[PDB]
Amino acid sequence: GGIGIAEFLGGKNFLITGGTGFLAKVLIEKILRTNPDVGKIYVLIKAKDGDAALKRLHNEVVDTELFSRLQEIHGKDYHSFAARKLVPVVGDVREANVGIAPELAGVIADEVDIIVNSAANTTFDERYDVAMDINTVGPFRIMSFAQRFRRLKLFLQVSTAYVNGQRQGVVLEKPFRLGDTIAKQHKNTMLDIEAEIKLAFDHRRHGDDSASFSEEMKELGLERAKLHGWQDTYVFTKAMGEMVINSMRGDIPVVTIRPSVIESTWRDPFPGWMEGNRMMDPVVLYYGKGQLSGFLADPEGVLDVVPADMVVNATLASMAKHGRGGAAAAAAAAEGMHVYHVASSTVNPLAFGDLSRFLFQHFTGSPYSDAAGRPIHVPPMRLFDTMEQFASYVETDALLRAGRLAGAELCAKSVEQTIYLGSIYQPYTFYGGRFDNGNTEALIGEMSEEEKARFHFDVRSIEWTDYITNVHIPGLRKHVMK
Ligand SMILES: NC(=O)c1ccc[n+]([C@@H]2O[C@H](COP(=O)([O-])OP(=O)(O)OC[C@H]3O[C@@H](n4cnc5c(N)ncnc54)[C@H](OP(=O)(O)O)[C@@H]3O)[C@@H](O)[C@H]2O)c1
Repeated sequence: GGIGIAEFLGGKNFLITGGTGFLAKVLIEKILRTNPDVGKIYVLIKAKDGDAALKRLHNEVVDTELFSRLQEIHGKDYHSFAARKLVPVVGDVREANVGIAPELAGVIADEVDIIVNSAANTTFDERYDVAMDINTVGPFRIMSFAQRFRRLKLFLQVSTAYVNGQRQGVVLEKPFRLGDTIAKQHKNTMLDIEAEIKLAFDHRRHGDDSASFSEEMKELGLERAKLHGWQDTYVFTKAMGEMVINSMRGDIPVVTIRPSVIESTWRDPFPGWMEGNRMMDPVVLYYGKGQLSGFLADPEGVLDVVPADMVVNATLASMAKHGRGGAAAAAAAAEGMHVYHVASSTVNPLAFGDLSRFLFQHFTGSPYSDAAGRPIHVPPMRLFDTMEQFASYVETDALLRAGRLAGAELCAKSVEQTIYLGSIYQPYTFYGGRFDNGNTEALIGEMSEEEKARFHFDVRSIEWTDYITNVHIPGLRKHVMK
């Protein structure tokens, strides 16, 4: 019985856009190791040229600790197997046929059965031109190219659940179509891609590289994201891309996976894998060492975190379920985007309160030895309800300015940043969201208990008390070794 995940990647070939990608890469590992009769992964990669991109493929994928298990099942074969299976494709989603040289571009659009598109710019306050170009006009470029594909069986788009924007309360898995805004001061009522496309980059002094003008564009992006009802320039474009992919898939059958807040693999290759210092981490990181006695955060409120581990297995379940093209399925009408919320905030929510606890409890028992290898002073995270009671903590500038008391106002451009730091995380620390986990639950209920073994994405089995203190922040601290 079940849903067939293993069997499926039978001999199938992928185009995939996450090159140094945190998430995409874990996916690649998983596929090779799950079934080494995949048809090949093509792996688009940014690069000066294509031997300069074999380098990227080696230094950041094959010669990484993530792949160790594989490097073990293959003997002296692996390095062969890796070459037989990972085709570097020098490429850029910012330009047409995602920047692939043509002779190859076509070789690809002939062989490939599944396109996974995790590529993205994930800077929050990113300038408009950039975010729009990668996050919202790129997905065009791919989908566009996707249409010239010969036997493309499924197109899998990776966008956030933070895509759901300013939606408060429980939020169901439903798609965005090309007109939609999330507005239910400043407000607009319909979303003119055209109009956005033109403010973001029309002329743009293609040659003006004033970090002034570069600000004007960072600022502008936020203005709009917040006009139409998204928090920031990323979640905006990330949604607009969903809108593009909705408008442009035709006969093709996409899945839309919405993972919220990826974190360290919860057990599959091995628990404890991470890349990158993006959002939660750089605070967990800061508070490991100096400068965060307290953060600005409703401590009854939730952070929707998922293990990277479980994102990937949801990803692979949908692939096996929805891109098993058929005939009476292709001869029958176009279906809808398959949206999957792969998320915790409706089932096993982790509260900023238990979070601040586990930060303390993990930095106490085995803290961060500093520059002189002399271990840290870390108490319990102090969480504030207000920019009042958070800014009431410049009681540190002076207080933390105790290193000077031996014998017998002070300047604080240091609080001005720990304040900004928290100003900026505000919208996420006070997120009204809660991400209904529903379709994605029914996907499990479809699997054989045999499959629930290999490909766990029961968000429910997470013991937050454990996975944060013991699995994530370790595996985090380890990666940011460099
Ligand atoms: N952080 C999270 O937990 C989180 C949040 C929710 C959902 N997601 C979404 O899932 C995806 C996973 O990304 P990630 O965070 O795992 O890794 P990441 O490092 O944030 O993703 C960046 C990836 O996109 C590639 N990329 C950037 N610009 C490109 C371009 N012009 N052309 C082609 N590729 C380009 C990068 O290439 P380079 O190799 O040069 O970087 C890299 O492979 C994203 O869409 C993200 O928004 C993840």
